[PDB]
Amino acid sequence: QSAIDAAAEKPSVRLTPTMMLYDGSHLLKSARYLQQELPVRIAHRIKGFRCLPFIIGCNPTILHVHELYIRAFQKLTDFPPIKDQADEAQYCQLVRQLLDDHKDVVTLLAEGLRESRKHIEDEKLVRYFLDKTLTSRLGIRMLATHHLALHEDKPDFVGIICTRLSPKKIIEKWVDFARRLCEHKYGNAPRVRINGHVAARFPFIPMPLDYILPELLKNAMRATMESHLDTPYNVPDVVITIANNDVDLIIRISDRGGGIAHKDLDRVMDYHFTTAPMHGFGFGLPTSRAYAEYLGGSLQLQSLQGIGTDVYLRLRHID
Amino acid sequence: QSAIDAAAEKPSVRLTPTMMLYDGSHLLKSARYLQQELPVRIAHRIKGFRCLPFIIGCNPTILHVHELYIRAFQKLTDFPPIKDQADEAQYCQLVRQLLDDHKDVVTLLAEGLRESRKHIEDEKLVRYFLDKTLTSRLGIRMLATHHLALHEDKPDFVGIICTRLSPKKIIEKWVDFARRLCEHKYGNAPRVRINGHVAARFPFIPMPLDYILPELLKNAMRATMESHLDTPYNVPDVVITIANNDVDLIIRISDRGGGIAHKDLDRVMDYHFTTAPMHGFGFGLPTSRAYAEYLGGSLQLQSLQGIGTDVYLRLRHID
Ligand SMILES: Nc1ncnc2c1ncn2[C@@H]1O[C@H](COP(=O)(O)OP(=O)(O)O)[C@@H](O)[C@H]1O
Ligand SMILES: Nc1ncnc2c1ncn2[C@@H]1O[C@H](COP(=O)(O)OP(=O)(O)O)[C@@H](O)[C@H]1O
Ligand SMILES: O=C(O)c1sc2cc(F)sc2c1Cl
Ligand SMILES: O=C(O)c1sc2cc(F)sc2c1Cl
Ligand SMILES: [K+]
Ligand SMILES: [K+]
Ligand SMILES: [Mg+2]
Ligand SMILES: [Mg+2]
Repeated sequence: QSAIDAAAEKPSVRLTPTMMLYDGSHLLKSARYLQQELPVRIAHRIKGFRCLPFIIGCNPTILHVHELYIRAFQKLTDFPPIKDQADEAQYCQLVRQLLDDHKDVVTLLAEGLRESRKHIEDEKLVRYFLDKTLTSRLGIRMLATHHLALHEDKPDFVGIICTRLSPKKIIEKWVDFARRLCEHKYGNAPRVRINGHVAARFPFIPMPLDYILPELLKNAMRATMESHLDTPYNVPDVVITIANNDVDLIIRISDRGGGIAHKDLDRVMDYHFTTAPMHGFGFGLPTSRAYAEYLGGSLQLQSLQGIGTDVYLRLRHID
Repeated sequence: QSAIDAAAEKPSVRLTPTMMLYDGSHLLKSARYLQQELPVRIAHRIKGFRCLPFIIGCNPTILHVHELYIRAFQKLTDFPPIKDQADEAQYCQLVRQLLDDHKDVVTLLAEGLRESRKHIEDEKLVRYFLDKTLTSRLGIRMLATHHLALHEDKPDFVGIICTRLSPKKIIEKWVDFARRLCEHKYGNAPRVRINGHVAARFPFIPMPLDYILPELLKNAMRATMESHLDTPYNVPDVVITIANNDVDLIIRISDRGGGIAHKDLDRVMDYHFTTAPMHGFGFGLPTSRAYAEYLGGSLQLQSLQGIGTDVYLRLRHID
């Protein structure tokens, strides 16, 4: 479509998490902003699918995701200008439907690429496509969820921004989730100890942490159980340190799971790479790093082969 | 001198720590090897001084070190071929004298460069000169000390190679040294806990660890005391983890000393850089990294601003 070609050239206007902390006229300004911003971001994704190597773009699962993005651009651009609160309520129902229609895009992309990637000349190309597609999708989802959340009245929240986020509380929520998955598979899970700036509270968007934290915790718990198959009733603790400063929030997850082997170290950050249904599909580590870098931070690993691994998640503060 | 020009072109023949684990005829073969190898390594250092920027090479302290290296090449090349045990005993006395004559070369280089570096166009140049000079000097010293040590009969030692090196024991020797320096300055020192592969024993050359370990321990202890000036009677422990695998030995030193600030992070590995007589002269960190890389390993830092720093020393095993 020619409409897609016009918007794929338009530059995306990035919204700062600080800018987001800005009658009902504010919901209209937000919906109108979204209606200008979303089609441009969708069009840049469509350009990405059009630029995929022919043999990969031809995959029926990859074609399905490409078609979904075209459909999202069509539905968003065909929506009439939002003049009043009634149009704004209709818009919310469309954004909510598109949020659900695209809930499994990461799963579908992994399936489509799984076999087709093995037929290409550039290994770096698929990593670039996934880093760009998944981080842009995360940005689209945060914008969409923020607008819908501006209608709710949660205490300590302005849309998706938590004004008093406690890292200890959000880590504990995901430790409980990971211990349950771990206990279901092994009958036992490593005890998690949290130290450092346990009392820290500050404005923050939980959404990225809601993806990254269960991933890293599942990895630390699985490694601990797999390295202690001979004593599953006596496994070492996972230790989490919170460090909070004016520049960034640092979360260190240290495990005693044997470390990442020297042979595997240069492949752990590749998509699809896994040494394994509790783990995933080899997307946890590369996706979490792309998300952290997209949000002005980083994801770094330090392997102590024979002992364990320290993972450092760094996320920039809201200004 | 023209003799220096001829040997500065000759390639150095690197001796593997494994090759070193090879009547009195073996001392002669070693002294004869040294007599061919040392002048070439000394000549490459002289070439380095000749290539220093004119304003830096002119410094009287830098000129003194340049002259010392010329003198070492002259004395080693003028020494007559070693035919017997008597010539070999005379050679040992010269190597021992040169080891003492050059004991302070790192101190003299730091002094000479301290002011003169501030008059140059290439910042990277001084780092390259120091990394190359200090690591080559370390290689010269290990060769010289190994030959002299082949005359001694220490149990568990073939020259300078320890056949059953315990990382826990060598770390404890340097923890005692650092706690004494720390207790003398503050009246108290952080307690050091050692965990991981505490029972590990393997062939290893202690000499590089004898430089790196007191440096990193002095840094961890100083940072802990400087960050707890309000409670000097209650400071947090320094935690050392030993990880031993077939490829390398990893030693992690974790402190609760507040971390390395974001402003200072990109300068801590520069020579002369210090935030400070117990510390040194800003050479500890860059020298330790150059030494670790020279020996097929690495020195990496992870800063948790507001909490502490984790330092990872990795050293390749003897094959
Ligand atoms: N804490 C850890 N300890 C040991 N191995 C780990 C750890 N974290 C990650 N790994 C390794 O990295 C591989 C890839 O990780 P990831 O991308 O998250 O996908 P998956 O969870 O599906 O295996 C894992 O299969 C595992 O071998
Ligand atoms: N463990 C640590 N914690 C905090 N700061 C550290 C640590 N290790 C090194 N540093 C910082 O790095 C700087 C440079 O270190 P170094 O090169 O070893 O020289 P020096 O010991 O003379 O200060 C120190 O002055 C200090 O600010
Ligand atoms: O890929 C996604 O996850 C999503 S969620 C969403 C909501 C919209 F309004 S468009 C859109 C897209 Cl394209
Ligand atoms: O710079 C040094 O530390 C040394 S020690 C030593 C022993 C020798 F035989 S030459 C020589 C040099 Cl050049
Ligand atoms: K992976
Ligand atoms: K320094
Ligand atoms: Mg995972
Ligand atoms: Mg030091």
